[PDB]
Parts: sequence; C-alpha cells; structure tokens
Amino acid sequence: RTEKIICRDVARGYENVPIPCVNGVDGEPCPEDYKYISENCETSTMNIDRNITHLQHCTCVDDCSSSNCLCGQLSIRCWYDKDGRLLQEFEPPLIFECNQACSCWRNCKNRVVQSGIKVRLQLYRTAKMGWGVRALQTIPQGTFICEYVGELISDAEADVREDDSYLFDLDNKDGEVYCIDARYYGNISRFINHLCDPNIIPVRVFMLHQDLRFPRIAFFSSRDIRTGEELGFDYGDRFWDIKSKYFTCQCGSEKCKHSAEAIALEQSRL
Amino acid sequence: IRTEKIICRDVARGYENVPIPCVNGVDGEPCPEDYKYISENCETSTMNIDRNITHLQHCTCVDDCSSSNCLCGQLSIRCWYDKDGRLLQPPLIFECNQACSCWRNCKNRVVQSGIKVRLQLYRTAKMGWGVRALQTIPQGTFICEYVGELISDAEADVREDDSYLFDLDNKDGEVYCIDARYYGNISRFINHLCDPNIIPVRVFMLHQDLRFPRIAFFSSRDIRTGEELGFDYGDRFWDIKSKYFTCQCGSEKCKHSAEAIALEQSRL
Ligand SMILES: CCCC[C@H](NC(=O)c1[nH]c2c(c1C)C(=O)CC(C)(C)C2)C(=O)NCc1ccccc1
Ligand SMILES: CCCC[C@H](NC(=O)c1[nH]c2c(c1C)C(=O)CC(C)(C)C2)C(=O)NCc1ccccc1
Ligand SMILES: Nc1ncnc2c1ncn2[C@@H]1O[C@H](C[C@@H](N)CC[C@H](N)C(=O)O)[C@@H](O)[C@H]1O
Ligand SMILES: Nc1ncnc2c1ncn2[C@@H]1O[C@H](C[C@@H](N)CC[C@H](N)C(=O)O)[C@@H](O)[C@H]1O
Ligand SMILES: [Zn+2]
Ligand SMILES: [Zn+2]
Ligand SMILES: [Zn+2]
Ligand SMILES: [Zn+2]
Ligand SMILES: [Zn+2]
Ligand SMILES: [Zn+2]
Ligand SMILES: [Zn+2]
Ligand SMILES: [Zn+2]
Repeated sequence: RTEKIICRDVARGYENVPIPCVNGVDGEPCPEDYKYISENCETSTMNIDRNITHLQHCTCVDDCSSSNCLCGQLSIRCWYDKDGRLLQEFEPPLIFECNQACSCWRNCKNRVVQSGIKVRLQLYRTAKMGWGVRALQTIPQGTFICEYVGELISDAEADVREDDSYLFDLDNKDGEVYCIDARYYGNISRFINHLCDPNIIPVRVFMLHQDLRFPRIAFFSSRDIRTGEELGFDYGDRFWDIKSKYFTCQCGSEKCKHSAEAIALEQSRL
Repeated sequence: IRTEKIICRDVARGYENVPIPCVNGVDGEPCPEDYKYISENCETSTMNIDRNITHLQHCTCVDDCSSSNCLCGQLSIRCWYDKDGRLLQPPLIFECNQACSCWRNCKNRVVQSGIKVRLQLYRTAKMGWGVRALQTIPQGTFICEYVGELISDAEADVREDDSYLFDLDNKDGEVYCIDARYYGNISRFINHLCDPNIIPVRVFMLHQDLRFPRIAFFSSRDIRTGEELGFDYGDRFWDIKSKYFTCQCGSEKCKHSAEAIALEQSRL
C-alpha cells in the first residue's frame, strides 16, 4: 500500500511550518471531526487576566542570558540554553518566559515557546493507535516541539463531557482547576499518542499573561529523537486508571506499564 | 549645520515585522522613553472582551477568500481588499479569523498580518516627533494600527493628558477609547495634518466584540519617501486643543492655524 499524502497542512498555514497528513496504513480520511486552532480558545467566559501592569517582568538590557534576569529567576527548576533548548533539575518545573512588559527585545533568549513550532512534524496513520504524530527530522534533546492547544474549560465542565480522549488536566495547585479539552477545538498535539517510554514531556509555561488559572502546556523532547520516530508522552496513571476499563496500552515497549498484562501484574503485586 | 543622528535602531524592540528606527536632526531630544512600546493593545483593568470562539461570524471558503461567497467579505461595510492587500472604499472591516475554514494567508488578513511598510520616527521642526515614510506607499496600503491601552470613557475623562487618546466613537452602547499615553505603538507619534494622507478604519479580527473595534491606518493617496504621515485628528480635538496651540501642518488649506482661527473669529 502506497503512503498517500492527504493534506498539505492540517494547520492551514497558522503554524511557522506546515504539518502535512499522510496515511499508508488504511482508508481513513483526513480527520475533520474537530476544528484546528493554533492557540487556545474558550466557548464560555474565561476572560484571561491580561493586566499589563500586573505582569512580573525583567529590566535586562542584554539578551536575558544572565542569571540576573527576573523572568529566569521566576522559572522553577528549569532554564534555556543558548540554542533555545530546555534544561531541567526536577515539584514540577515551571517556565516564565519574557513578555510585553519586559524591557528586553522580542528575540531575547527567554522566548522559545512563544516563538512557536520550528521542527517538521507529520500527522500519520499508525498501525494500531489511530492517528499519531511523528518527526520528519532529527530533534535534539530539550527542543521545543509543540504546544498542547485546545478549549479552556473548568474541571467541573470537564467532568460532564462525554469524551475525555483529548482532555488535559492543568492540575492547578493554588486556585480552581482548569483543563484543556482538545476534542472539538485543538491543534496537532491532540493526535500525540501515549508512550510508556516517552520521548517528549509536558511543561507548564507563562508567556503573554500570568493568569495562574491557565498555564500553557509546552512539549519538549526528553531525548534525541530520530527522523520518522513517533512522538509520545506519558499520559499518566490517572488517564489509564480510567481508560483501562475500555482499552489497554499498545505502545509495545518492553517497559509498558499499562498493557492488560502489566495491569494484571500490578494488581497481583498489590 | 546640525546633522541627523540615529538614536534608536528599533523603537519596537523587534516586536513588529520590520524595525522602526528613530532619528533626530533637529535638536537634542533623546529617544522618547516616557511610554512603553507595545505592538498590540493592552488592558490595565479588564474590559471583558468577548473572546468566545462560538460567537465569531466566519466563512466557509477554501480558496483565497477572493470570491463574493466569503461571508467575512459580505459582513464588511462599504469596503474591501484587492489582490495586493490594498483597501478600496464609515467603513467597517471584518477580516477572517480562527473560526473560518480558510488558510491564514487568505486575501482577508491584511491588518492582522501587521506592518509591511518601512516607517521612521523622526524629529520634526515644529510638531515634536512625527512619523514619515521610508518608501513609496501606494494608495490603500495598510500602514499601522493605532495601539494603546483600552479604557472606558469615564477613565478617559479623568486622565490628565489626552494628547494620545483615540475615541472609537461607538454610536451605540458602551463607549471606549484607546489611550496611547502610557502604553502605545508607533501610531502615538503620528501628527495631525489638515491635508492628511492616511485614514483610520475600524477593523475586527480575532474577536467581534463590537465595543472594541481595532483602528487600522490605510494610505488615502500615493505617499512618497520622506513624506510625513498624518491623519485628520478631527474638529473635536481641535475645538479643545486650539486654545493651547495652533496647527503647524503648513497646508495652504490649514483649518486650525492661528491664521485660520483669526478668520473664523472675525466672521463671527
Ligand atoms: C489525552 C490527554 C492525556 C492524558 C492526561 N494527562 C494530563 O492531563 C497531565 N497533566 C499534567 C501532566 C499530565 C501528563 C504532567 O505531566 C504534569 C503537569 C503539571 C503538566 C500536569 C489526563 O490525565 N487527562 C485527564 C483525564 C483524561 C481521561 C481520563 C482520565 C483523566
Ligand atoms: C491623539 C488622537 C487624535 C485625535 C482623536 N481622533 C479620534 O479619536 C477619531 N476617532 C474616530 C476618527 C478619529 C479621527 C475617525 O476618523 C473615524 C473613526 C470611526 C475611526 C472614529 C480624538 O478625537 N481623541 C479624543 C480627544 C483627545 C483630545 C482632546 C479632545 C478629544
Ligand atoms: N498507548 C496507546 N495505546 C492504545 N491506544 C492509544 C495509546 N495512546 C493513545 N491511544 C488512543 O488515542 C487516544 C488519545 C488521543 N489523544 C490520541 C490521538 C488518537 N490516536 C486519534 O487517532 O485521534 C486514546 O484515547 C486511545 O484511543
Ligand atoms: N498639526 C499639528 N500642529 C501642532 N501640533 C501638533 C500637530 N499634530 C500633532 N501635534 C502635537 O502632537 C500631539 C499629538 C501626538 N499624538 C503626536 C506626537 C507628538 N508630536 C509627540 O512628539 O509626541 C499634539 O497634542 C500636539 O502637541
Ligand atoms: Zn531578562
Ligand atoms: Zn527577555
Ligand atoms: Zn523578561
Ligand atoms: Zn505501554
Ligand atoms: Zn472567506
Ligand atoms: Zn473568513
Ligand atoms: Zn479567509
Ligand atoms: Zn493644519
């Protein structure tokens, strides 16, 4: 079966680079049961706090490469290197990028996520997991890949929705909990599958607002990724504790934690 | 002779598509820094702008939105863009948005795609800072947006300095202003001309909250390199300001000079 290219760009030119779709596995048409959006949306009143006078910001007159940068200091247990790659210490990390209140320029060293997708990605048909996303180039460890984009909703709203297959929990620790639901509105991330041996990780980020209800979710590679490799993150135990009643993990890794067999082994262990 | 100094390579600090340099060949005034340059409108208290994506009117085009079937074009009042992104023509523009089925590069995206022409902030002889063209700008070309702090009418009324205040002129409902005094972009430096070469146009892009049109300047004629950009601030501005200073635009048909004022008072 020939690998058919069935959409030149599922993002319709909204990203820095196109994200084509191919299918060399079956007859499934390009997915159209969602609306592609490149930035988060709301379908009820969220009213993100964007008061420019309440943004924490820096006064740097350089490129914000120094440890004196306030925005760098606000970042929790992570920092960027000269090439825009993310380094960690590992309480989950938290990135404060520079913003419109900072004295610095738009091209300072603390602007990776807000500058958008730089790597070549592809939406493709997997053998066993439906649609997936893979790299069309080599990607070094620590590289920004893409943002988890979708519809901002309350945890209360998320609990009553019928389909939770595209639901991301922001897990706010101070204040009410919100989610990003990519079921009806989402970007390329909605198609990223779960891997027990993941090669990307989600990281909370603040950029042009610092409304603590709504960290934005950035994926960075957690290791060097090879051309053609499927992208995947660890959805987490909570997802599988719920979903395993319907289906189990097919990531196929020797380290798979969520297969029928793995779950049975964890049960007998407990 | 005093010669011209380049005193800032880019007053926008890289936030626009192109740099906007500042020069001074007139006096010793330094680069203006009594404001914060912002490339898009800000809030300092919330305006509760309706950003609900399901409230957007949007089109179903999969071409370049050049056809008469584009709902967004059908929404747009007494104006439309040509294939070069130039405005033909009080107009009200609805650009395509994130709910439309079209691509980000369709023909109805001119203002949201930002500054394309080369502008310079420069020191004028008599009118403080001004903005001039560094290139030929054909009639109908998008120049820049009037950017600043969104505030209520009531807030506008208590503010000391109204020299950078733009009235959105909502005919119905709640009244708002853009104050570029504390936060603004290159538009805050555009002077008044009695023979203007740009016009402000109301535009909707990523939201359609009708209380908050965004203000886009388009050239109203072919503009040549070196020409100072200016719009007609309007009579309301001058009815207030003329007591403090008169118009220095130098037009043969200046409406607000000391000379023009002397005639008006004489007639009455
Ligand atoms: C399809 C989406 C992936 C599954 C998903 N995972 C996450 O939401 C999630 N949230 C966080 C992480 C992760 C993986 C982190 O690593 C750290 C954090 C601070 C960024 C917070 C999930 O649990 N959704 C809620 C849910 C959906 C369906 C059934 C049950 C529960
Ligand atoms: C520095 C700003 C220029 C002066 C200014 N002009 C305008 O606000 C204005 N508003 C509109 C237009 C104009 C010129 C239009 O053409 C049509 C429109 C639909 C775009 C509405 C103004 O009146 N500000 C309020 C004000 C300030 C100081 C004293 C008195 C009043
Ligand atoms: N490791 C996995 N094993 C089995 N199914 C998976 C796995 N990861 C993702 N899925 C499937 O994909 C859904 C999650 C989606 N966000 C991913 C995109 C999805 N594959 C699609 O075609 O739309 C899950 O609810 C499963 O149906
Ligand atoms: N035609 C004009 N004649 C005299 N002064 C003007 C004229 N146009 C603008 N100004 C001056 O500029 C102010 C409006 C500003 N938005 C323009 C930028 C201003 N020239 C500056 O240096 O900051 C007015 O309040 C006047 O002080
Ligand atoms: Zn800094
Ligand atoms: Zn910075
Ligand atoms: Zn900063
Ligand atoms: Zn697995
Ligand atoms: Zn259209
Ligand atoms: Zn449209
Ligand atoms: Zn369009
Ligand atoms: Zn005049």
